[PDB]
Amino acid sequence: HHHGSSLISKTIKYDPAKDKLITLACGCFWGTEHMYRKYLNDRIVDCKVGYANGEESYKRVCGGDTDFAEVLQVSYNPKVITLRELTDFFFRIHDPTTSNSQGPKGTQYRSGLFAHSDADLKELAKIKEEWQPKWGNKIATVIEPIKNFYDAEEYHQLYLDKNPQGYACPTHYLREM
Amino acid sequence: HHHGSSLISKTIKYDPAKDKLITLACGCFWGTEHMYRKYLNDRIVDCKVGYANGEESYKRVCGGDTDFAEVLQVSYNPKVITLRELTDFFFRIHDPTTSNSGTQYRSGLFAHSDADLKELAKIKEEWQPKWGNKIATVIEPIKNFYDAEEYHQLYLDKNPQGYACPTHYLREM
Repeated sequence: HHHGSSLISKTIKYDPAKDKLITLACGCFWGTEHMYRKYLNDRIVDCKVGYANGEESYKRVCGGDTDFAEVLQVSYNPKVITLRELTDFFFRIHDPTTSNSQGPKGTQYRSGLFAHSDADLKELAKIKEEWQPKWGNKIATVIEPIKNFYDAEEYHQLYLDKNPQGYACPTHYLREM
Repeated sequence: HHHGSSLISKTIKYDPAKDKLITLACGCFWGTEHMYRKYLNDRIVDCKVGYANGEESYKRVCGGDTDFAEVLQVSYNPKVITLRELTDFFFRIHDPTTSNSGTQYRSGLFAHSDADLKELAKIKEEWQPKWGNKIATVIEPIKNFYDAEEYHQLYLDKNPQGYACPTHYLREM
């Protein structure tokens, strides 16, 4: 029905009457999930790992489109925790600068913020600029409106192809084998 | 005192009278930790993330030697789960072949005994046909282990921001 259901985790706890979403790319998503759960589990509604890409202004990613990034989608109540606090945390749990951006080439691990609203896109761009003096080295984080999100397990099923063992997929998951 | 104390995680629950250790590399260690805890938590004693290398890229690994791998160290009671079962699980949670594909994310098994080294080599050989005989997993005696927190304190002393370290951890800034 093109109301953006393709942008939300199928399994995440989320009520649009009171919650908001933010989708975060900063390395292997089990790492991102560990950090948010370790430090902020009692202040977020839910989070789910998966793959996402953005409206943008080579090598397939685990059988899917070349631009997919490993992400954590976070559902939160803005009266409990702000987007600013969630984003400040993002900019402290990885190296978001060009010293960690992929140039040896696995783009699925890129630093990225996928915004679920026009207003969010603007606030995130502001927060990135405010982190630049502290990071010093050029921040590489891309900020894009979200275009697709799939829960991890769902994505592995969608792009199964003829590859149940996940050859050439660097992501941990229990293969069907 | 040169008895291999360094090869064990400082924080792991481990009793040498009944438990054994295996140190596993198969991607980012938070991924490896998530897999063992999600599926095998009731069958292992404990597990801890860190960086290890073994008795055998130019890029340093979070400031340390180029051969360090991100690993999970697992402590287990062989009467509750066997080394083979842990390794069978290892070979089903990642692509251990040359199609996948820094080097700290390589597939590897770091053995804590000579007997384990021989058993692991035999398991790898038995697994070859299922992975099209292209298993790239390195099997080596473990040479060093550092808790992730301890390694960062050691090789990132002058780099609190962890520039060029791909590992997730909370930078103090």
